Amino acid sequence: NREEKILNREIGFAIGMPVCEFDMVKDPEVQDFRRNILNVCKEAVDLRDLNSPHSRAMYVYPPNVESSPELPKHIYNKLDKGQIIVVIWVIVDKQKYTLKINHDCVPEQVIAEAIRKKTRSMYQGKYILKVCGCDEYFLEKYPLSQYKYIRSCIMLGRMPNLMLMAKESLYSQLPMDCFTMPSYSRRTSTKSLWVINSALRIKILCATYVNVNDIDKIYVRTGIYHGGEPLCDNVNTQRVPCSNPRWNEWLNYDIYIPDLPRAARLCLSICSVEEHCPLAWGNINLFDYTDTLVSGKMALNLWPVPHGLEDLLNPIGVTGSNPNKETPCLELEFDWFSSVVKFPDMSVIEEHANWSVSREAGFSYSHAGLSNRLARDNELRENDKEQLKAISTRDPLSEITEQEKDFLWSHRHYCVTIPEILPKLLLSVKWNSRDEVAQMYCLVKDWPPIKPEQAMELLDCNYPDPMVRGFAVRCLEKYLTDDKLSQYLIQLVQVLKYEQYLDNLLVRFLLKKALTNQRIGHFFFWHLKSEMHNKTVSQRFGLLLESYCRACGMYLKHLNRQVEAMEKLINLTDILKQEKKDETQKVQMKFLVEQMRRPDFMDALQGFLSPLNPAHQLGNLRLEECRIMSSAKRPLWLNWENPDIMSELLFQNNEIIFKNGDDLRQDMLTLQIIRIMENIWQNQGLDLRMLPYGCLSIGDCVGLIEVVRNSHTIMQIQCKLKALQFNSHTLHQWLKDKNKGEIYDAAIDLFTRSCAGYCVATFILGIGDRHNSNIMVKDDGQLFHIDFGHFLDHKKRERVPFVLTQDFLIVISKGAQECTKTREFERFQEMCYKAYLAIRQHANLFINLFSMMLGSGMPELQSFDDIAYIRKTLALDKTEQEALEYFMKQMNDAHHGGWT
Ligand SMILES: CCn1c(-c2cnc(C)nc2)nc2c(-c3ccc4c(c3)[C@](C)(Cc3ccccc3)C(=O)N4)ncnc21
Repeated sequence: NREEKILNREIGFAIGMPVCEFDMVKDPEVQDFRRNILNVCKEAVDLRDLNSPHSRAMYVYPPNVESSPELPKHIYNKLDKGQIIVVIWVIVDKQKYTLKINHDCVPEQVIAEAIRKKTRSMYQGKYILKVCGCDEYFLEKYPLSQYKYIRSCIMLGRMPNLMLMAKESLYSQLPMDCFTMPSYSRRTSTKSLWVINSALRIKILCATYVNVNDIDKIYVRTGIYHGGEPLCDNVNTQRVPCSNPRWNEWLNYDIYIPDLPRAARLCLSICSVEEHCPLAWGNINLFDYTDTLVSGKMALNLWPVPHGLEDLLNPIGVTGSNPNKETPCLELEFDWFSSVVKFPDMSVIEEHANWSVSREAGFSYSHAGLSNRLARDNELRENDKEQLKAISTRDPLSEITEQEKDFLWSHRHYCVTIPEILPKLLLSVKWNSRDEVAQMYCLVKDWPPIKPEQAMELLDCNYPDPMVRGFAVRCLEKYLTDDKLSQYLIQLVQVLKYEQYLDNLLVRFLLKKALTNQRIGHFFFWHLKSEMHNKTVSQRFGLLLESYCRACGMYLKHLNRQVEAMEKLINLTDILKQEKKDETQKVQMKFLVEQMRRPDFMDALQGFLSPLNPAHQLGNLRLEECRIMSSAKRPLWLNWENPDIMSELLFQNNEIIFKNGDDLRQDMLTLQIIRIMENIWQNQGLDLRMLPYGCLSIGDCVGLIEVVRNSHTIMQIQCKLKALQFNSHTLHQWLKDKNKGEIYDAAIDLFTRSCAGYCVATFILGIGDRHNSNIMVKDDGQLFHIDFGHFLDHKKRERVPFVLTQDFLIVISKGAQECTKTREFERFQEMCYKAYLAIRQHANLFINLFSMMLGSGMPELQSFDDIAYIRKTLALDKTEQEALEYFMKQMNDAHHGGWT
């Protein structure tokens, strides 16, 4: 118990709330989650001790690898006859050995060649390869070029520097995990829903804590929903004065109880009124986590309305009671049937489905004629098959008419042969019919596997059914690589919020992965931790974090170092940002330096892992290199030395901007999308180099941004001394001065290509207007953008954010005055055309990634109408050639010529 108490304190520190707060929660779903989730913890720990110590090292230092071993053409073409030059260092004093080897050599073979080289100058299974300058290892027998560091080196024409290291020197530094099961580990009739012959009704008793002025009459609005879809008409109570909110009114709903789907929810509000306004809203699950239909009395504390939403109900909103109990509390009563009513078992559901299928297969021509949702097997023509195929290739937010829905449902057995149509078929199901839903379940049960990218759609707010979501998860388990899981983790974390219950298949999958791959676990922790201030999710996220922190092993202690460092920076910046706001930069800096040198602060702010990338060790702070930036919120530009033995080879100092006051969630999302765009272009042989620098939200409007070394804003360059006297050639002159001689062409090429990428990316995403201060350029010509605080339809009709002025065209056309009518500009135009269509071809991915972020509280991504902006910029309703022409016209109009 002494050890457990010490652990609980550590967990409490990591999560920002004491573990005893979870102990006090009475709700049995909460206590069941805490206990039942521990088998995932056990399973993970068993995987980590399977082939110890290798398996422990693989957890801590997983291979940082691309999904596909196979290289593109333009990557392979960088290799000298499929061979790579690599430098292998040995500590003995630092001895480099330069090897020329085949790109697809395994680490063991590379090590052998390094020893063979060292031999000539005058075994293999005792060593491992480490990347020089950071804590990344090549512990697994992949092709060398599949490691991302290696593939990145080949792309950029940089020399790979790897360090030879004894296995036992690594293994020795990996403490043993001793996972201990916590204390909490040790802990009428029953009738089917389908037997209850009755309509649905619910009683609204009264509201308490209804405090108001403006407001005159009020009523309780209600509705039965499956996701965002109504299952019957809404039902209002009688009108009442706000000074006495009592209704005592049974509402009757147009739905039979046996037809209630598993994820059916009651969505209600309190409204004032003719102009109607909702004062407070709340949703609840009609079945609980044990499959029991709610019965008896219930008190629901309601939530405040968010501005932007003016609709009367909020079915997309969170489900469950407000934790703040000093809020409008509506009391409700459900119907009682002398018995516990439970949702039926799968065997009962399957039997019903088989009964229906058998029944339908016997239907005559004339019977089938009675409903467009019925078809006969023989009738299915090739023309119907083509129409189905055509419906399947439409994007996720393309409308499916009622006629198409009937059509899809009637040909649901054929839809099995085109399994990517599943999302469209599922939205065609009558979710208020048990006859249809039972058959949908049996189709889902045996549905062929779909790609993870397609499966992820089925985890958004449009697909609440647990069988559909379970199918989605099975697809990720079979087909989602750790690489792609890392890439889509932000979205996968967000869709946890749409789960009806704490314990579910998705959260079990994510937790297992977080606890078997520490690179995943790190960001899993930080994405959860960053929203613990949000009361609509803090319980779910807090309990999930608890379960992670109990089983993640030694990394908990490293996370607590990061948490303490961030907490010290939050505290310092809060003080600057309140007590010294008015003071000069000089005095603020004097205060900051004095506070950071206090030995407790100094120890907390040095010697820990970068939250932006835990492969990067942050050593001693260089206070002389730190500064408070001019910007409004007083961001800290911070500089630590990299204490790696071979830091000189990667970077000697790690520079991070810490910012306390701005919401960084949209930048973080935009940077993720840019990286995904870049990856699509690279995999297609289209080499447009982007710069998706690190950005991590760590809390409520607090986060970290990776500094891009040796870069400058456009303004600085064209400022020089010089505005009325600005000259279009100044930027070209700068780059040229920086790239004299044989390299000039490489710099112009890099500028051109990077420019094309950002032109296309920013137009597609509707990013905030570009100007000379939020466009930056590196010495080598790489152009990139910063500050992605705005996106999509943020103006309110499609803007062009990145207007190529004469400055940029002059660089592209190598100094020529008439730069719009040149060869270089034509090749640049061609790059933009290819990039644009390449993204159009992957439009469903981008739509789905945005759809998964809808239930986040990001101000410019509130509904599917915001996402519709992308449908416009990618011209998805148009033809591919019509889309090209549309893109050309937007560029043409914005540039006043050039694009035709
Ligand atoms: C890639 C991320 N990144 C950002 C950035 C910030 N905020 C958001 C939301 N996004 C991106 N700024 C970045 C800067 C940068 C910004 C402003 C600026 C300078 C550098 C200098 C040149 C140097 C300086 C002086 C005093 C204090 C600090 C720096 C200067 O005088 N003003 N350099 C690299 N990378 C950046």
